[PDB]
Amino acid sequence: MKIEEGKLVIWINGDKGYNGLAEVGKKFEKDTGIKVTVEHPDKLEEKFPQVAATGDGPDIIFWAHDRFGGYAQSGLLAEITPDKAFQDKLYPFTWDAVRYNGKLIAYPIAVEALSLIYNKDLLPNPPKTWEEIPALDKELKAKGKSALMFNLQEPYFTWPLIAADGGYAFKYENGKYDIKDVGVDNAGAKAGLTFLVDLIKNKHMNADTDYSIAEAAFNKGETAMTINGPWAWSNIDTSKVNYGVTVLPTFKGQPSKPFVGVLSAGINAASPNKELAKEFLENYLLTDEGLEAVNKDKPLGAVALKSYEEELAKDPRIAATMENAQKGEIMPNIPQMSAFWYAVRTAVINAASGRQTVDAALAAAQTNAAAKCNTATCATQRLANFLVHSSNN
Ligand SMILES: OC[C@H]1O[C@H](O[C@H]2[C@H](O)[C@@H](O)[C@@H](O[C@H]3[C@H](O)[C@@H](O)[C@@H](O)O[C@@H]3CO)O[C@@H]2CO)[C@H](O)[C@@H](O)[C@@H]1O
Repeated sequence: MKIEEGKLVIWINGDKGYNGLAEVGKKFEKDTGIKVTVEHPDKLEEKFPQVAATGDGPDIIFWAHDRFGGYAQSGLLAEITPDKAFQDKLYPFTWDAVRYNGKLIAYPIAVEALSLIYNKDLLPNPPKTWEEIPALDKELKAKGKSALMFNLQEPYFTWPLIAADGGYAFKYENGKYDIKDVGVDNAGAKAGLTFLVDLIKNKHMNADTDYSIAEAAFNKGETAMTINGPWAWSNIDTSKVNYGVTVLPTFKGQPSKPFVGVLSAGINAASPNKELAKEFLENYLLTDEGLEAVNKDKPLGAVALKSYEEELAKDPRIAATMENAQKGEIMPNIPQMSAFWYAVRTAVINAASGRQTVDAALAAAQTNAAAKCNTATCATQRLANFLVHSSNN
C-alpha cells in the first residue's frame, strides 16, 4: 500500500512514550483535520528501509540517530530544512547528531544515555567500580538477592564496559569515521568483555538475562542494580522500589563509556505528506506541551528543546543521565553502524554463553563490523555465524 496523502502514519519503538505521542497526534488532528496514526511495530528499524524502498511505510520514523545515516545514504529520508530561528529552539549539539554528508536528515528529540539504577533499600551506597561487584553479589546472594541484572542480549547495554578501557567502534579522524579502523578487538575491548564473561562464569549473572527478565527482577526487589535508560523509569516508579540513578561503575579506573543516542524523527522520502510532517514535528511535537505529553508517558531523558529541558533539569535522574552521557560518546550515524551492532551483538552473546572465547568472538566482530551490508539487516554477512563451534562440554 503506497503512503496515503492527507494523513500521517508514525512509527516509534515500543519502549518509548507512544501513547503520549498519540495525544500530540490527536491535537494535530483537532487543529488541522489531518488524522495521525501512531504505530510501534517490532523491528521497525529493519522494516523501515525495506518498505520505504518500495514507496511505502510511515511518513515519520523515530529511532536513535545511529540508524539514520544508512537510511539517508540509501535515499530514504527527506532533507530537513528548519529555519535558523527554529534550530535555535534546540540545543546545537542535538542538530549535530542528525547531520549526514552536510545535510540535516532528521529532527532531534532527546539525548539518551544509560545509567546505573540501584535499590537504595538493598544498597544505600552503590559501587564506584565494576571490580567490587563480584564481592557485592556474593554478599547479597547469601541474603537471598543478587547484585546486578541487565539486558545481555543487546550490545548497547554491554558497550559501556567494553569501551571503558579503550574499546571503540570506528576511529574518527579529520572530521570523519574511518571504517577500516575498528576498535572492538583491542586490549581494552578484550579486558571489558572478559570481565563480563567472568561475572557470568562465576555465576553473578546469567547469559540468558534479557530486558524483561532484568526489568522484572529490579522492579520486584530481587536484584540491587540494573543498567537502563530514561524510558525505564516509568515502570520503576510504578513498582514503588526506592531507587537512585547514578554514574556507571568504573573499570580499570576508567569511566564506563556508554554510546549516546539522540532519539530522532526522520521523514520518509516517499511521503506525499512532507510539509504536514514538518508541521507536526516543528509546531506540535517540539513544543513544551508536545514533549510533556511524551515525557509523562515514558521519560525521554535530556530533551533537545531548551525551554522544556530547563523545566526538567532539576531532576537528579536527568543530571545522572547527562553525567553518563559526557563520559560516553555520540554514536556514529554512518551506514556501517548496523553491521557494527550485529557483529558486537553476536560477539557478546557467544562470549557470554561460552560458545566462543573472548578473543575468538572479538576477532570475528572486528572482521564483520567493517564488512559492507547491502541490506538493512546484514543477512548474508551474518551467515558467518555458521562457522562458530558449539562448546559441547
Ligand atoms: O543488536 C542488534 C541491533 O543492533 C542495532 O541496534 C542498536 C540501535 O540502533 C541503537 O540505537 C541502540 O538501541 C537502543 C536505543 O538507542 C534505546 O533508545 C533503547 O531503545 O534501547 C536500544 C537497545 O535495545 O543499540 C542497539 C544495539 O543494542 C540495529 O539498529 C538493530 O536493527 C539490531 O536489532
